[PDB]
Amino acid sequence: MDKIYIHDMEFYGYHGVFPEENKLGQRFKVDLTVELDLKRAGESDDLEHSVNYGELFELCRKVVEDRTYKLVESIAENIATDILKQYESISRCTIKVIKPDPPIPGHYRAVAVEITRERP
Amino acid sequence: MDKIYIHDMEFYGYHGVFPEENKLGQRFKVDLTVELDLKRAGESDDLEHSVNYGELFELCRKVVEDRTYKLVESIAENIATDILKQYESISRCTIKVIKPDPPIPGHYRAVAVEITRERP
Amino acid sequence: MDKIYIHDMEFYGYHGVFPEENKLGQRFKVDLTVELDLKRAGESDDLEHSVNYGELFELCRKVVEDRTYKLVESIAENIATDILKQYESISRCTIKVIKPDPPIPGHYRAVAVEITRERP
Amino acid sequence: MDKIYIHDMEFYGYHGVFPEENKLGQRFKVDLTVELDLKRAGESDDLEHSVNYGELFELCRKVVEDRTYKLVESIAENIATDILKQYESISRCTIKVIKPDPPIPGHYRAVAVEITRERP
Amino acid sequence: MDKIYIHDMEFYGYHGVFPEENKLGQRFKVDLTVELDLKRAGESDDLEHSVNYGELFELCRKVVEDRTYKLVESIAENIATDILKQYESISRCTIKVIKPDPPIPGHYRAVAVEITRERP
Amino acid sequence: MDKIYIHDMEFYGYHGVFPEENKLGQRFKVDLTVELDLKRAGESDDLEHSVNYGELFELCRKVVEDRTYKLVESIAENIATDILKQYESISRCTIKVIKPDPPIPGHYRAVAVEITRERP
Amino acid sequence: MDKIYIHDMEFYGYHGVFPEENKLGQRFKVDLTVELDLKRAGESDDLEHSVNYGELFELCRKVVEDRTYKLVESIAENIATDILKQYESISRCTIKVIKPDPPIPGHYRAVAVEITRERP
Amino acid sequence: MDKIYIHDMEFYGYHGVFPEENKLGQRFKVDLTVELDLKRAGESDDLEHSVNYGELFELCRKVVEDRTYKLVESIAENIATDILKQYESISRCTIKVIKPDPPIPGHYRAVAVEITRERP
Ligand SMILES: Nc1nc2c(c(=O)[nH]1)N=C(CO)CN2
Ligand SMILES: Nc1nc2c(c(=O)[nH]1)N=C(CO)CN2
Ligand SMILES: Nc1nc2c(c(=O)[nH]1)N=C(CO)CN2
Ligand SMILES: Nc1nc2c(c(=O)[nH]1)N=C(CO)CN2
Ligand SMILES: Nc1nc2c(c(=O)[nH]1)N=C(CO)CN2
Ligand SMILES: Nc1nc2c(c(=O)[nH]1)N=C(CO)CN2
Ligand SMILES: Nc1nc2c(c(=O)[nH]1)N=C(CO)CN2
Ligand SMILES: Nc1nc2c(c(=O)[nH]1)N=C(CO)CN2
Repeated sequence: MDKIYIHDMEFYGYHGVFPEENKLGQRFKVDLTVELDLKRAGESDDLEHSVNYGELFELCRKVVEDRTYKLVESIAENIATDILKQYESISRCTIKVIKPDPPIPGHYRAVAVEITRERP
Repeated sequence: MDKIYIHDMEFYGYHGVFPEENKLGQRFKVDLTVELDLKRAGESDDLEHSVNYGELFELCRKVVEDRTYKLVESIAENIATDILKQYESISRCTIKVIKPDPPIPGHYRAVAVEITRERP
Repeated sequence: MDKIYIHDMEFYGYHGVFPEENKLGQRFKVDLTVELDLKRAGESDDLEHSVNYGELFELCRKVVEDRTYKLVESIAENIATDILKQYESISRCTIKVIKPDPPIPGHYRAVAVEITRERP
Repeated sequence: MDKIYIHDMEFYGYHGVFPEENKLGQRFKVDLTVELDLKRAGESDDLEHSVNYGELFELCRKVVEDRTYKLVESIAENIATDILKQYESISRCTIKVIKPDPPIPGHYRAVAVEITRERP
Repeated sequence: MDKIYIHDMEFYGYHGVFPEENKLGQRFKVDLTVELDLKRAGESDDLEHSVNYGELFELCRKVVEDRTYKLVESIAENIATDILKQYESISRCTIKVIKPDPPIPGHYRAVAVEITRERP
Repeated sequence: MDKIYIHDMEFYGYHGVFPEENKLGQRFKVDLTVELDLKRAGESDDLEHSVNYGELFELCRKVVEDRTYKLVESIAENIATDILKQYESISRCTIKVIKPDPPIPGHYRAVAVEITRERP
Repeated sequence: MDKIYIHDMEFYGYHGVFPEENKLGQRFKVDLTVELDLKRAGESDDLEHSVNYGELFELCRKVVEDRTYKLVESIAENIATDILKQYESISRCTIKVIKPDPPIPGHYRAVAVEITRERP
Repeated sequence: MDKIYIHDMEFYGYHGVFPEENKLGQRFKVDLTVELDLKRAGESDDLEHSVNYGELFELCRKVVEDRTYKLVESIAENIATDILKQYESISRCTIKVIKPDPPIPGHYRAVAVEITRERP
């Protein structure tokens, strides 16, 4: 359907399987897509018929910076969960969590996880 | 299924939910996609069989710069409506309205809404 | 479903509806995607079972630099037709022809047309 | 389904059709996507229910840097084969092998092959 | 001394030696640097002791979009003159005028002229 | 002399001369250069013969995010002061405070002020 | 002194110490700066008092694409010699010759040489 | 005062003050500039009158990848020392060592040290 995007949110977090990651921290990034009907928000100009994109950013910050998991998968799942419980008007969401500076000896732009979740 | 694109059109507008936004203004960007047959134009080299991409740009500039709305949803909706009302070869259009510098305390590249519309 | 890409070919050409464009010339860019089965070439390391990507580039250059049309729709249509006429191991092709510096008073990345063609 | 990405891995390799390439070498890039169910791991935060992204990188480094093929097609096919053969959890994978600096006289960003492999 | 920068101003103008350029127009970009003492301004937080950078932008926009010359040298010379004319607190200014899309058959980022002017 | 750089620090602040800026806030960026003798630290590998670049970051963070000024001039001047006050080993520093999204109707990359300070 | 720039000219040449490079070729880039008084050209709007930047581009294209040297140093030297031989008004020039894809096993952006030559 | 540049060399290394860094490793980038006379090499096209930039890269790889220091200062000093010890023709060199992903909780592009050395 229609979509709200938040591109390239950047947080400093302490996620990781290695304990050294858990105390040093590192950049994390998230690309958020939520699907919902925006027709009537665009015709009414009434934010209350949509989802305040600023709250969606806050929801992500809460998971990435105020929680510590081992896997980036858990970052994605928890963000997707929090979105669907709090915003009923959202039907599906696609969350991409990016680790641009992983502890991999090599040369690459980033590693990331991407999930899509909707309502049973 | 053929497409005309206008990538990363940039405008200075005064849309926004917060009154302080309506006074200062800020950057807005629009990615435009329209769908229509281009095979006939391509074989004849006759612009009458397509749509002048310069008119599509002017249509977007007038919604973004000559109007003021609370929501970016309204920018996308008005662009889509004007395109489908004005252009008779276009069966569908996707409009992405980007707010690269929204007033959200945090770190990110941009927020955006994207809609797809066709005529009933 | 296997694909060969050529990203962001750049040429200088003289296409355009305005006679002034046909005199001055300008930059043109092309994104090429051709679909074909590549497993046979992959498991045999034999180029005879694939398509030499250098020949694809030369095909695009000839249409863009050795010809002059008025519409960019005509560039794409002529590249796609020449692709399918020359290699019927290619089942499909998507041609994006980009005009990064058109004569439009405004601010934008570029305008482009994109087409997908297959044999009837 | 859900996805693990490894973006823009960079290697120096000696693949190529021309013997001159086989001893000079050049850059090669790989974009890796694998598809699997990440719901388990997201719930449990246990890496045994996912695929260690470091192992996927090492798999790609072996094919690109430790061996020499004539075609990029062969690089992608061998990465895909090695991936699907070592992980039952992965249902599909897409491998894009980029040659950024091929010996094509002209102007472009890169050439690439992209394949998608599931289980026959 | 201290400096105020305006990076990568973008305008659309009709400058050029060829009549075709004067008709079609093209992008122009300006980089502006002006030198003056900013200590007292940073000590007092009082704009009366500096130069409103927004007036410096309008000054450059007026020369590039409200005037038309044959040469980019004249754009730079007229910006520098207007600056020293209107803002006596500026000791020196460096104007860089960029023509990114000139009618030159070839491949390049841009051509530019850069001048430095001072109070006699 | 030898230099320590911090490139492109990004903060969210509420500086600006318009009260609407003090309410909404906007991105702020800082480029930091300090000059000092680094030979000893180089030969000894001892941080105590240098300056912790993390302390320099935190020093810049307070000025930008924990205070509100009308002029970016004040930001730059207060960072340079705190550096020279607290790090006797530093003989000179250059502070570039960047405003990427100012409320200027137009198109540009950023505005910035840059200063250089040493001890009298 | 006043400056004319040509940024990031891109050519395809066959320069190289290794004979394999002379057969395959590769990308070459050039950044050009020339110094001369531009203020009479800026005041009269007459190109007779400046240097046609399109002539400068062709001069570099001639050295990079119409000849084959072993070293990038010879490319830089011959460009500079040709500029100072033809344009008496040019008192100094800086030539940067860039090999972005040298046959060096490793990871990097480019290697380059840069010379400055001035008039007797 | 001619120059050889090597831009944006990328290595994976284990330098750092914190033991956690010595275990995980991270990216390190180096910008090298060496100053010498290139006229003789440019006139003769004879590599023996310059310095093979391939050796300079290897010299830099040695220090970043085959060694571990606490400070990036020590990386820079050792690259400079080995350059001036090994190459008589080089009269001066400037080394910038970049840490793009340091363990600093914040948002920035990179930290770096830069030294210039010549023979006393
Ligand atoms: N799929 C996946 N693989 C990993 C992950 C992770 O979070 N997800 N984290 C690692 C280093 O912390 C090790 N490899
Ligand atoms: N969906 C949506 N959310 C918002 C929007 C908006 O335009 N659309 N604008 C905001 C501040 O102007 C607040 N959040
Ligand atoms: N769809 C389309 N529109 C145009 C085109 C064109 O090639 N295609 N050319 C123009 C300027 O040459 C302006 N308008
Ligand atoms: N499809 C394809 N075409 C090519 C390839 C290649 O690997 N695949 N390599 C070449 C130069 O080495 C020549 N052209
Ligand atoms: N130095 C200089 N050379 C040019 C210029 C110009 O403005 N300055 N413009 C041209 C095409 O309009 C032709 N070449
Ligand atoms: N020199 C300078 N000029 C300005 C500044 C500023 O901080 N410094 N801020 C403005 C908008 O807040 C208006 N113009
Ligand atoms: N200074 C310098 N060194 C080199 C050069 C070169 O042109 N200049 N060419 C090489 C590969 O052709 C490798 N080494
Ligand atoms: N000047 C300097 N400061 C530091 C350095 C360093 O290498 N150089 N390393 C640190 C973390 O390893 C933090 N502080």
